[PDB]
Amino acid sequence: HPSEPGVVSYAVLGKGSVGNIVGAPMGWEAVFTRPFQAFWVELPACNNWVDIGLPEVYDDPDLASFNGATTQTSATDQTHLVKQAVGVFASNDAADRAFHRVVDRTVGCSGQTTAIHLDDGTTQVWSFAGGPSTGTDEAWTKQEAGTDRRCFVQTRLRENVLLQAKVCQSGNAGPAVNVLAGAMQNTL
Amino acid sequence: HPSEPGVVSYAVLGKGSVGNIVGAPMGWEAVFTRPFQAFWVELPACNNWVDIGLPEVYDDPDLASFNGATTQTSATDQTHLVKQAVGVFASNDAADRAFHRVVDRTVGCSGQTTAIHLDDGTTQVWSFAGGPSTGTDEAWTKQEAGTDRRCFVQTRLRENVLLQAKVCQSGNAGPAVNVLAGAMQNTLGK
Amino acid sequence: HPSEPGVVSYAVLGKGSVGNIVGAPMGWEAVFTRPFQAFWVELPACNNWVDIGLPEVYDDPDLASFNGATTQTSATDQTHLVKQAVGVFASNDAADRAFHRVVDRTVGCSGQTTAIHLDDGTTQVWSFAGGPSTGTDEAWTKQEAGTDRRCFVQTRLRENVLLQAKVCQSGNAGPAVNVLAGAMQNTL
Amino acid sequence: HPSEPGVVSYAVLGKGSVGNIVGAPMGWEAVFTRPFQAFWVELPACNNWVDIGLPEVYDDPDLASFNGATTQTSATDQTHLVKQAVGVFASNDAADRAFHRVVDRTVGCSGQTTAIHLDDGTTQVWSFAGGPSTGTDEAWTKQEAGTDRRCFVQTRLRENVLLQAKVCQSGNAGPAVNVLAGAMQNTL
Amino acid sequence: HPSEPGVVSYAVLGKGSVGNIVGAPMGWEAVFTRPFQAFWVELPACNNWVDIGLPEVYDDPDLASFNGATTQTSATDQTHLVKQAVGVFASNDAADRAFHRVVDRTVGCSGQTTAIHLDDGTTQVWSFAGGPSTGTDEAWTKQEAGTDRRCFVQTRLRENVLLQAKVCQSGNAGPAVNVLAGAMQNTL
Amino acid sequence: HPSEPGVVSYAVLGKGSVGNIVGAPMGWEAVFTRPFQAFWVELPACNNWVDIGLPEVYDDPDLASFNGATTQTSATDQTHLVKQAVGVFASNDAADRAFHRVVDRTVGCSGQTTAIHLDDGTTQVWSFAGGPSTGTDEAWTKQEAGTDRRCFVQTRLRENVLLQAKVCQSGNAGPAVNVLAGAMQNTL
Amino acid sequence: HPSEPGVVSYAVLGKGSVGNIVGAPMGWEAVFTRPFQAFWVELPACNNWVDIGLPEVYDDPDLASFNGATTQTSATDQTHLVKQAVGVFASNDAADRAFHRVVDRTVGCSGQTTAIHLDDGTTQVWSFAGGPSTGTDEAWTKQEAGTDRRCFVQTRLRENVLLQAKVCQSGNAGPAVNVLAGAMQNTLGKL
Repeated sequence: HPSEPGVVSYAVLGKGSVGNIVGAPMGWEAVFTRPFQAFWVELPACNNWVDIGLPEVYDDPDLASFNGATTQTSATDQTHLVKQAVGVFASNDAADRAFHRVVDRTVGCSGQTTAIHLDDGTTQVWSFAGGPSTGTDEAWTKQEAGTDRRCFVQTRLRENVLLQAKVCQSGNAGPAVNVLAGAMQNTL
Repeated sequence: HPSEPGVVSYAVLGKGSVGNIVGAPMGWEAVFTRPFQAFWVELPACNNWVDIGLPEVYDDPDLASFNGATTQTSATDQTHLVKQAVGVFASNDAADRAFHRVVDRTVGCSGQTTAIHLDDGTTQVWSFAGGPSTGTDEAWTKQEAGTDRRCFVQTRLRENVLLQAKVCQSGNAGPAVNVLAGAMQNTLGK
Repeated sequence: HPSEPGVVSYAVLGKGSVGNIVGAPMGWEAVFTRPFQAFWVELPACNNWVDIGLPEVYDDPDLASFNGATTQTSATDQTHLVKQAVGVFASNDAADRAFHRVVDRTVGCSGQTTAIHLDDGTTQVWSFAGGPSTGTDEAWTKQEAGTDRRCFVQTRLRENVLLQAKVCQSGNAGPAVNVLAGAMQNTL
Repeated sequence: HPSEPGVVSYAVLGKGSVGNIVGAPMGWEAVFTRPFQAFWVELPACNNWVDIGLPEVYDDPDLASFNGATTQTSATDQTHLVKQAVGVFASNDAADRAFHRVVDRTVGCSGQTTAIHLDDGTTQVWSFAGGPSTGTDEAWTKQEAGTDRRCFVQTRLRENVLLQAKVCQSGNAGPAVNVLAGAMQNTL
Repeated sequence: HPSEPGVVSYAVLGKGSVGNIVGAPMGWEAVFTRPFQAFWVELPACNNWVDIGLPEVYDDPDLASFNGATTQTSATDQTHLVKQAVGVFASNDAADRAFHRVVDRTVGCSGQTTAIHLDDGTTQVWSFAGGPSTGTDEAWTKQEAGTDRRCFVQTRLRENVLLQAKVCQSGNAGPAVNVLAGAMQNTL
Repeated sequence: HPSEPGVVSYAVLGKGSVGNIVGAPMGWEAVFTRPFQAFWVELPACNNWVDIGLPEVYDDPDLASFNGATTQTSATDQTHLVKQAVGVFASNDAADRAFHRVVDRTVGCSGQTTAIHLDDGTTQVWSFAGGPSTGTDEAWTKQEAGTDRRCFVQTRLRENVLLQAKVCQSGNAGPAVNVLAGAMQNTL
Repeated sequence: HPSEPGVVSYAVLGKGSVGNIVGAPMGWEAVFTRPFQAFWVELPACNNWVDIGLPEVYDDPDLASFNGATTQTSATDQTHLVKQAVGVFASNDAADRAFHRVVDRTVGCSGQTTAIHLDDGTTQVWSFAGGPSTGTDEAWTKQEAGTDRRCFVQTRLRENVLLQAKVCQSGNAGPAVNVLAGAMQNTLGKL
């Protein structure tokens, strides 16, 4: 149905629940109520794969409500970095267009490596690739160059809602992000 | 069935409930037990579309009870501004007249822009536009000039009750206000 | 059935319940356990329509129990003024006579305006107007001359019980006093 | 079936319950565990109608248990004065004899006025009048001369238990004492 | 069935329960875990009727457990004096012998008056009188010479248990001791 | 089903439950998690009958878990002294051998008197006497010389569990220890 | 049904539960969120039998989540020492390879005795001995040379989860480790 705008406040899981999905302690979280982009990427086709909850994707006249949260192991530690973003739109078409602003504008990014200049002044190099995608689903993976750290991301279009879930950690975040995305979707 | 005068105290939702409807934190609220107008508008036709719970609309010898509340993000923040007003009338006709005091007096306001002078001293310019309206429902949307901020409002005439729900925020407050209006209406069965 | 004397203590609703009936905050109440008249009226026919719980009406050798309470918005605020009085009589006849001390002695008060001299020294002017009255019910409404303030009053004779309910406010207290009178009656 | 001695401690109702029966506040009570007489009457036939819980009535070799309580509006207020007395006897005959010590010894007290000299030194004049009396029930009313104050009393013989209930107040205590006597009898 | 040794701790009722049985306030109690005799009697046949929980009766190689408690109105007040004693024996025969140390040794005590010299130095005269006695029950009543104060006692042999209940008061403790003995027996 | 190692922590009853089995106050206890011997005996055949929870009996490479507790009236009172020991073994045979380390090594001890030198420096003389013993049960009773004090003990082999229960008191601890043993066994 | 990564946080039992399994007081515990090896062994074939939750066994690009905890009688007492390690893998194969990294690399450790040099500086000598092992189970027992102290260990492969449970004490920890391994396995029925 037209998921009521109130779902965004429940669809973003707390640090406690995030911890019991990734299977590790998560002591620090920061809730963001407005879409932000705290970077710029050299290869501009990868922009909408770098991070989730981006103005470019979510900012729209028909955006009813938006809520997200960045979760970490501690304030100082990034062993696990999880991010969630949920936007409710007035119409299904408004959400469908926001979903396609991710899939259409990230053609060519798959299999490329580019630099990402953060607002704090730092620079990082990430290798983007893969991502099994249907009409309503778009996944992808970004690997930090010169480490075994990988971020698995899922973007789900469910009627008038656009879910985005990101899980960063060594090994394989694939199973974790899929559970997190599904856990968020259940609140709708 | 007509609602009893008591429903007004339950029909106005708290800041917690309002927060869960809009989908954002709402820390500040202020309950008003008497209809009030804290502004004057340049184009006077738009008067009864500028705000809700107005004495012009609700003050009547057949007003049995009235209750409302303004809710905000914080005391110093208006990212979300929600307002509610519920009035119970002695008769269905008394309420129907109070409803028509909104629809009749706001003809021509649709599609216009006007400045609004607030009691605190500030001035804001809002572009109005009429929404869907049946015999027992009147919805309109007002947009602040220069910004992406919009207030969606719903006025509902339910037997001997007149509901009013306003939700102000960037993007589309259309779904949010409809949930709030419906949530207020459900308590009339109590 | 005949009501037991004990109902008077339950039949007079507290400020919390009175508030929920009128639909406004009621912070101040004062219980009175004895019929009392703290005024005299110029047109003496209006006496028993000025106020409720009057010695003239209730005081009788067959008065078993009596209770009442005046309720206000605050101690210093009269936006809403509610008053209740309940009296249980030894016989149905004794109560029926007490009821007829309200209807018979208030002939010629309907449609009149008279001054009311309060014990505290103040004087007020109220215009009286008789309402619907059956054999077991007597409703009247009094309006303070030069204001939109009106008091709707209901007097109900239920077997051996005499209920009196008053609700004073701007607008229309007609619905509110009917809910109050009914709520007081349900306790019997 | 014949009540156990333990009932006396439950058959005497507290000030809270007594207040709810008379329909007025009762803030002061005083439990007495032994029958006493704190007076003497001029016309000696009226002795056992003056008060309840009297040694003359209850004192018996077959008295199993006894309990009573005087209840008032407050310590300094006698608007309502309620008294209860319950005695359990070893045999039904012991209780029946104790019942007949009230009915037989108060012949020629009905319709008389007499003075009652209290232990504290005071004197009061009361006018007695017999009420409805079966084989197991004896009711009577005493009225204080020169006031509207009347005391309705009920003595009930139930199996091996003798109940006594007194309610003193202006107006009619008749309904109130019958409720009290009935409420006391239920606990058996 | 033969009771377990543990019943003694539940079979002795607290002052609260004893108060509800006699139907009067009981504020003071003292639990004794060992049989004692704090007196000697002139006519020595009456020894085992003077008191309960006596070493002469209960002290046996086959005594598994024992518990008792003396209860009073207060530390200073003896209006009601109640005493309980419960002994569990290894075999039914041991308990039966203990019961017969009460019935056999108290032949010729019935209808006699004798002095009783207490440990504290005081002396008291009591008139004894045997009550109904089957094979498993032995009831007797003792009266303090001069006063209307009587103690009704019951001794009950229930399998491998020996109960003793005493209730002292003016009037008739007969009903009260039977309820107590019955209440103690139910805990088995 | 062969009892899990965990049972030992629940099979040992606390001072509250021990008090309700012996039917007397038990204020002091001390839990021991390791088999100990805090004495030596002159006639060394009686070693495994002197006390329970002995290293000689329980210590074994197939001992899975062990728990026990000594309970007394108070820290300075031994009117009642209760002791419990529970050992779970890896196999039924390991427990069966540990059971026979009691029955085999105590031949000739029955009907003998011997002195027991305690670790605290005291000496006590006890007379031993064997009781009923099947293939899975071994009961004995030791009597402190020159007193009526006796300790009834029960060793029970239940599958892969070896229970030991001791109750010390004047009179007969026989019924008390059989209840305690059974109470410990039910937790398996 | 491949167990979700989250199970690791519930599959590692607390000191209270562990105390009820071994049947003795367990006052001290320390949770470890990452596989770690705080020792080196002289005979290197015994490496993956010395301890549990070892990087060599668990560390893999398909390791989804890992959690474990060491439990003791007290901070200063080791009468009972219990260790648990649970790792969830992205596939059943990734977990099956991690299981075989224990069974394949500990051939010729059975019946041997070797010294073990701990990071804190201490040394301990342990006599190892292989136990019953199926395709999805690998049990072994190690005994501290010169004491009656023995550690029974179970390694269980359950779909995409690798369980490891160690119970150390005098007498026989065989029953206790089977209860603990079983208790940890029951929590894998949780979504």
